[PDB]
Formats: sequence, structure tokens, C-alpha cells
Amino acid sequence: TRDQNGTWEMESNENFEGYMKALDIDFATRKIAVRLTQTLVIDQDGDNFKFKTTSTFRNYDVDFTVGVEFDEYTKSLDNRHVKALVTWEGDVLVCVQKGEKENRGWKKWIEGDKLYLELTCGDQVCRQVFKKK
Amino acid sequence: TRDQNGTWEMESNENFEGYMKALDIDFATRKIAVRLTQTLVIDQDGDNFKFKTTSTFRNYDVDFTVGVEFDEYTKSLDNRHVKALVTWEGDVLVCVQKGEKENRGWKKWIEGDKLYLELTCGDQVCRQVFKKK
Ligand SMILES: *C/C=C(C)/C=C/C=C(C)/C=C/C1=C(C)CCCC1(C)C
Repeated sequence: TRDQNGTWEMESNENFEGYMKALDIDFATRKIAVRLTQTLVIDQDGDNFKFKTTSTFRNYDVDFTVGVEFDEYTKSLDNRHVKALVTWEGDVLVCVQKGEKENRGWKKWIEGDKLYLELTCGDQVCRQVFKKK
Repeated sequence: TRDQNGTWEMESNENFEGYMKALDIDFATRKIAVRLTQTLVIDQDGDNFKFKTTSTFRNYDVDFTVGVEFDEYTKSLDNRHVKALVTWEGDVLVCVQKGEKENRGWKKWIEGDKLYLELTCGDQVCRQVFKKK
């Protein structure tokens, strides 16, 4: 049984922090790492191996069409049910989420090879910039 | 352009902490969140959108051939340089990482339909079990 190909999902984890302390990994990093799950992807072809380990905190998917108001559940983020309306205003993707939180939504657009995201809630605006891999 | 298709990886994130307290998220989740990185895949069909978001703490990618020494820089973990060599011991894949840490390496093998991983460094053994997806 030398074939280890596949996508492996962690089931159990013994003495993880003690091992990280042996590596002298700082306390704050250890306390975040002990929470998350782990997925190991192994691509094996003869004697040539490739591993990739991902930490992952939370996943988040959503599908919609512009102009169609739809009831959405903010999976993993805060687990709230909201009515969402994504519309165009020029070539900026603007969404307003109706619910128990004041002034909630986001704005998306592209300039060059960069995605520009602005999330708003209350008087807090979070500005993120993405690069295309 | 209104076309936002592609995989995007976050490169900068501002006021994410303030935006999150606006959503009444506990400070334990906030400390985990402000240090991850987000991968967003956008599937677009004119006006029908589909977003897939992944937040990730750290990644550990390796590629090697069994039986040939390879230099490794453990950025993402403890940031050390080691001389790694991977061999088979029957059905057990054995790796030795020669460097500053004593007895540093790991062992990986298939048992039943599960993958077993034992990470060693000095006196500490981290044991992990994986199921196949
Ligand atoms: C053959 C399998 C190997 C070498 C698996 C290695 C994975 C680790 C040593 C895990 C490392 C992690 C941390 C120390 C903290 C957070 C990030 C991880 C999951 C990559």
C-alpha cells in the first residue's frame, strides 16, 4: 500500500501544540493553528511526490443574478439571514443586504488586474484588494 | 469591465477588525480571522454570479523525489533550513530533516482506508489520522 494519492481530511490530531512548541512556534500562532481543520492533498506519480497542506477557517459560497432580490444566509461569517439585492451602478457591483444590521452591503469592481472590494456595516468600511492568481 | 471571472487571492485588508465588531463577532473569532488570507473564485455568466470564498491561515507545499536529498526552507512554520531526504521503509514513507532540531522528520503510511501521519521533533510526537475524500 504505497499509493497515497487523494484528498485527505483530518480526523484526529494528537499532541499538536506540544509538537509546535518543540519547533519554537510562538504562542499566538499555536493557539490559532490548534483551532482550524486540515486538508492534505497528495499527488503521487511513481517516486515523485507533491504535498499541499491547507489550514482553512471558514468557507463561503453564494450564487445570484443582478437585479433579483434574494434571501441569503451569511454562512460562517456571522450566520445571519438577510435579503440581498446586487445591482450595477456603472460597472461597480453593488449589493445591499436587508436585515437586523444597519447599512450593510458591499461594492465590487475591477481596475487593471485587481479586484476592489469594500464591505460596509454601520460606520465601519473594510477595504480589501485582490490579485488574480 | 463587468467581467469578474477568475480566482482572486487577497493582498491587502484594512479595517477588517472594526468591520467585524460591527457584526458582533466574538474576539476569539476576530483574532483568528485578521490573520488568514482569502481566496475568492468568481464564476460569472453575464449577470448570473457564483462566488466561492476560502480563508486560509498558512500553506505548506512540498515536492520531492523519494531517495534524492532536497533543501527545504520551512517558511510557513518555523522558518528554518533543513536538508531533507525521504525513503521507503516497506509501506512507511519516512522523512528526515537534517538541521538544528534533533530527530526532526515525519512518517506517513496507509492503514485500511486511512492515512497516518506522525510528525516528530526531538521528544514530541504529533500523531494525525486522515480519511480519504
Ligand atoms: C507528509 C506530510 C507532512 C510533511 C505534513 C506536514 C504538515 C504540518 C507539519 C503542519 C503544519 C501546520 C502548522 C505547524 C501550523 C499551521 C499550518 C500547518 C497546518 C501547515
